[PDB]
Amino acid sequence: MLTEFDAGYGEQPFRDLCANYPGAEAYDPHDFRIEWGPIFHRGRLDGSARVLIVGQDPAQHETIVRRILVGTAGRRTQGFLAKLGIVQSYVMVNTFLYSVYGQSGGSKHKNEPGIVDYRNKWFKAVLGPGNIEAVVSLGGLADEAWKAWLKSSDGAAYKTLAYQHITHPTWPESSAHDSATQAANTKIMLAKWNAALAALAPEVKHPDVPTTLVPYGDAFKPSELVDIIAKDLPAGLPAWMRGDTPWAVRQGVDAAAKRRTIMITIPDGVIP
Amino acid sequence: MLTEFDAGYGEQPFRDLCANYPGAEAYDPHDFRIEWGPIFHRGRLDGSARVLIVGQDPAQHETIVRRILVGTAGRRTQGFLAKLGIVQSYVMVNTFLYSVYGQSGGSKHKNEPGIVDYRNKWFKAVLGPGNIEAVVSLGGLADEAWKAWLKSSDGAAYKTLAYQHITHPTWPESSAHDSATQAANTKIMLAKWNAALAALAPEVKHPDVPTTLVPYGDAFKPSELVDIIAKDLPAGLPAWMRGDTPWAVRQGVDAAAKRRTIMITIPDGVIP
Repeated sequence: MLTEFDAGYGEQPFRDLCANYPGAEAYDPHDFRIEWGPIFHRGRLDGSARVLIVGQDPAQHETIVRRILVGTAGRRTQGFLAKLGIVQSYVMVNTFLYSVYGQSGGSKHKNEPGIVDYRNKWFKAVLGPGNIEAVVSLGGLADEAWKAWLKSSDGAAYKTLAYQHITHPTWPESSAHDSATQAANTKIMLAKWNAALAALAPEVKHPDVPTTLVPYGDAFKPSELVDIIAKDLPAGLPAWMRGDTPWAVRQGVDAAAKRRTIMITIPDGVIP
Repeated sequence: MLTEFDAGYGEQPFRDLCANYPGAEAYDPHDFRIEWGPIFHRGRLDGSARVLIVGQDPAQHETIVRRILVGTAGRRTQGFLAKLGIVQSYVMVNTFLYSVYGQSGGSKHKNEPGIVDYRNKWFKAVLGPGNIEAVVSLGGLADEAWKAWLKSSDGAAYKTLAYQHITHPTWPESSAHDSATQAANTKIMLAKWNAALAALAPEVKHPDVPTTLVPYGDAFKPSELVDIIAKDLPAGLPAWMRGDTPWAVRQGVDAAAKRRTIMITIPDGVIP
């Protein structure tokens, strides 16, 4: 009758990190959705993580769950991990604590010290135990964040750590509206994702499940879209929040109203 | 620049309690909003609590924050506690883990063993350390819950524990639609609240702030509506979620649609 949960941030160094987080002094309040509060991570903070995922920024689903990569990109990222035999032993951190507001380029502030220094504190904490055997970045700003970590004194010890940059999971859908272009761009993505898997598989020596690598084809198969596990979510969150159906969107009559609002709709079938 | 937060349920016995909580077998899925998952408590689980509040059930604000009594009733309860010199040293649990669905009362499934036995486990855990000096129940079902706890084997030790039943904080607005009657019933409520405070003040010997009792008038004063403290909210939740302006409602064209949806709207003034 047991349901697992992520108890979160009671242990040091994470407790102090969560109590002293950067606000408007580091993250521009127009260019970042700092209004929703920071979302810190997803996964293992007990030292059992074997793979580190560096993502870009949280969206509206993360804003309700209070953990990162729990939307469509997370489920695609989960399936990527499953092919390495990694089912629960991961930890995930984002480039930015808050959502980027606008396709106006999120690089504007990519080198702000308040942002970079705090993030590096999180890198140090999760890498500290020395149990991470591989690191994967999602998209370009993620790649630059990891490289900026490596140029720091504490990061220089990790230039040797197995690392792969892959294309951000929702790139096909952000690149185009048309279905035909989306599928072609998906095919391109999965080819690149397969190359990362080939480089990473020999390097993931401690899988949760010993698994022989099955490369992606041209499109995502449903088995390659894996729900976020119960162990990653705060106590008491319902199972549909870690299901396969979208359930949160931003909505408003104009830009200002849309920015102020999140809509949650429980998937059909949960309520009898 | 430090912001306190509630790390939650990492310690035993609360860890096992939250991993093994009652679902549909105890809480009827039509008569309870089990679809949102359980909301367990608000306040101190480290044993430093001096006052226990027993409430009735969570609503849509509690459903987002994942702690109880964070709406209007919560801000009125905080002010009641403040008049005893209690600012953070409280613990709060509800009669039911889930919202009662329907005006057809909470009274219908109140004797469900699955419901009562699990709640009694929470009473046992928070009272365990032995530092609670006073108990306040909000409304009748809470009152029945506390008394039924006392008749249990583990509850019998607490019959001498100072106890007051008080009118549930949102009774005035629930009793009538009109301004004059709501005001008349508010005046009636606060006189009874004054009576409980007088009985409780001598028994709260370790207040957070040593305080001489100042009674309610006829209406709530703005000083008596106290924002929930940051230390009660999960890491990273923005300050407006613990402010004085409502920010969540259920929305739908009919009952079934309204049951499936919660709308969150950030208060005006937070975003520049």
